[PDB]
Amino acid sequence: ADNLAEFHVQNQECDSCHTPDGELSNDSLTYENTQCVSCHGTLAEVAETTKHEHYNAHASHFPGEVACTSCHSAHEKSMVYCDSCHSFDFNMPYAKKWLRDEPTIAELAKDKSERQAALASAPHDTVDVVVVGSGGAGFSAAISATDSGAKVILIEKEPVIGGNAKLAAGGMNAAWTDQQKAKKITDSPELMFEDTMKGGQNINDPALVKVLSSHSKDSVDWMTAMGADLTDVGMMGGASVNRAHRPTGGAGVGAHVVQVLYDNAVKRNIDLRMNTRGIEVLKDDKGTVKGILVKGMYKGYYWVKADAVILATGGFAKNNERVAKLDPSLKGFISTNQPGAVGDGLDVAENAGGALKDMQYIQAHPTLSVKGGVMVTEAVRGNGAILVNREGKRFVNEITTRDKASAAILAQTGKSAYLIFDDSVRKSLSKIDKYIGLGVAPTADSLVKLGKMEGIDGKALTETVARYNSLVSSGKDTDFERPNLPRALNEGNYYAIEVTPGVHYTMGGVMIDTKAEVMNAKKQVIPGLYGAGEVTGGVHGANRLGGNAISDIITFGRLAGEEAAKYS
Ligand SMILES: Cc1cc2nc3c(=O)[nH]c(=O)nc-3n(C[C@H](O)[C@H](O)[C@@H](O)COP(=O)(O)OP(=O)(O)OC[C@H]3O[C@@H](n4cnc5c(N)ncnc54)[C@H](O)[C@@H]3O)c2cc1C
Ligand code: HEM
Ligand code: HEM
Ligand code: HEM
Ligand code: HEM
Ligand SMILES: O=C(O)/C=C/C(=O)O
Ligand code: NA
Repeated sequence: ADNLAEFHVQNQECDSCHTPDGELSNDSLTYENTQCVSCHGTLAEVAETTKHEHYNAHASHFPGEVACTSCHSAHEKSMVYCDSCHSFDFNMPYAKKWLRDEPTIAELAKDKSERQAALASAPHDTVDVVVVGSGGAGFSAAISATDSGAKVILIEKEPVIGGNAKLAAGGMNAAWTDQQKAKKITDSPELMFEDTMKGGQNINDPALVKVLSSHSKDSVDWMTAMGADLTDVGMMGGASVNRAHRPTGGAGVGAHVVQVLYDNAVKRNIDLRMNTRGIEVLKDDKGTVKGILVKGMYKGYYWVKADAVILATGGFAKNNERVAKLDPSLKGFISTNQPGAVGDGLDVAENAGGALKDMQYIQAHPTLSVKGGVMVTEAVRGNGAILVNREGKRFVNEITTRDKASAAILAQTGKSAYLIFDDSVRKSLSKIDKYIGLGVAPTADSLVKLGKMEGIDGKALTETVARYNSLVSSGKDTDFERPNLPRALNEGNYYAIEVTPGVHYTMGGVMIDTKAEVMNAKKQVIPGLYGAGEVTGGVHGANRLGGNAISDIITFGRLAGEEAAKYS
């Protein structure tokens, strides 16, 4: 067979997968995927037949109910989604190599003829609010608005939910939580505000940072009330105290928060549409929002009539061409992002009249795994790991800001360094077991041995760890001034993870006020248009602190949903 449908139709009728009229149920292919499941079982049952010791196409870290058509198309060869970040040994039937080729919004001007037909038609749906993007901010805004009594449609251009938020690991910052108090941490919204402003080099909009710090506990409470576990509180770079919240044991905050949000949206019967891209915000004759033109992958263009549109589309850190124009020093770097994080949501915001700000500030995460090409959480360092160069020495305060850590790593021999930790650090953060499972954390029972395996001066590394453990024991790092020294590296075996910087997060984006209203260049509100999450600018100034983006998307996502519902 040349394709999956041809294979099945050798023994099956068209309606084994299709509806009675033959029309595709919707752009999520809901009915069609139910038929795959009726014969093959759920994703979890299929995964029992495709086990590999350390990986499995059908049982991943992605949250929500991943549709089979996310990777298996019927009438044409299709791509494995995991290939966008990993290169696992897979043999999917009718596969084709991963290639992301998505037209820009500007390029979609070529469909002017089909777009005009869509716009001349009646709206396909008439609702109160449309949320664009199924990352943490968009689910938060959909739930919030629905809970306030608004009828929402939440759209997502990708085949799978959660954007980059599902990838988040280190935590969600918040101050003065009940969770901190149970771990005996003392903090305050004022101190979180202070750390954030200083970390962003005072470029941050202070009114936006006040919303971030003051709503932070409430956002933690809201998520927890919805079923989230945010009881583990760790340290991330640039924070005066531990305030990065995550599930018990140090599991990744991201996939968990998005799973909780999805489950809550499903419980509320929120109309969620996959493979549906927002293209153009429509405005009436007085310039207020009247709806949005969308492009369904399977159904074509159509528009939704609504009072409000909430853009929650994420950043543009996968788009190296846009990134290099703004910061030529990041040209050619690998990204930590999902494949659709290219900034089309910003183009939608701008075409609607929204202005952008702080676009030149682009964050590189200092620690991408060289071997795996994926982000290694900063929580590995916050929980006690050090960084060594190939000479087996420390060279930087490992919990300094991201700008300084990336430069210090790139200044080392080979333009990369190694995270070094022991079993005490490993046991303190369960996320570390995920790097070991990926095969990117070689181990040995001595540093001399570990060094020999990874090309690190073994005898200098041994000395380096003994010296660092002495500083931990005395409580002051006189070599690099790391202000938090939580553990000695002296339990069990040792591990090394080769790391280098990668493009991660875009601090700039659409200008919003404190009600998450999108504004134009004259600082005028565009009635009905909201923005929330990494697509906005002004919250994080020149450098975002680790943990502050998950805090931002919940707080601003929730706020946008409530304001949009009220506006109506
Ligand atoms: C690997 C990784 C780990 C991280 N860890 C942390 C952490 O621990 N703490 C922290 O503070 N931050 C962390 N960050 C950053 C944080 O995850 C993000 O900034 C992300 O959660 C922002 O969420 P968001 O909702 O704004 O956007 P995203 O979660 O990226 O979701 C936006 C969604 O919009 C969809 N979309 C985009 N354009 C359109 C369009 N035109 N039409 C329809 N849909 C569209 C995208 O496909 C995407 O699904 C991490 C980021 C990454 C990449
Ligand atoms: C889009 C929907 C579906 C998906 C993604 C899917 C997936 C697949 C895949 C990848 C294969 C292996 C192909 C090969 O080896 O070349 C397969 C085979 C098979 N499929 Fe499907 N399938 C779908 C729908 C269905 C339905 C509706 C039925 C039954 C009515 C079905 C029954 C089978 C059977 C019997 C086989 C052969 C192997 C076996 O006995 O399990 N599939 N399917
Ligand atoms: C000869 C039998 C079939 C016919 C005539 C048929 C017809 C079609 C048509 C016309 C489309 C495009 C619809 C549109 O763009 O609006 C489509 C798409 C689709 N069909 Fe089929 N179909 C058949 C068998 C199957 C089978 C056996 C499967 C699953 C194993 C399947 C699953 C799908 C899916 C998932 C889509 C969405 C796009 C894609 O994945 O290719 N169909 N079909
Ligand atoms: C319930 C949902 C799905 C169904 C029913 C389904 C069906 C199947 C089947 C029947 C096979 C062949 C297994 C065999 O050798 O007998 C297969 C293989 C595969 N599928 Fe799926 N699939 C689903 C979802 C997905 C998704 C969402 C992805 C990607 C994220 C994916 C990627 C693959 C890959 C890469 C292979 C080859 C596995 C390997 O080489 O280990 N599938 N699928
Ligand atoms: C269904 C698709 C995928 C599969 C089956 C898969 C598989 C895996 C596996 C086996 C690991 C090692 C730890 C573990 O067992 O979970 C891992 C880790 C990781 N993967 Fe994926 N992957 C998928 C897609 C992606 C994509 C598209 C991205 C990036 C956008 C990504 C980002 C990461 C990261 C950052 C890690 C490090 C550990 C963590 O943060 O949990 N993965 N993946
Ligand atoms: O877990 C991390 O290293 C990423 C945190 C962040 O981007 O805030
Ligand atoms: Na931004």
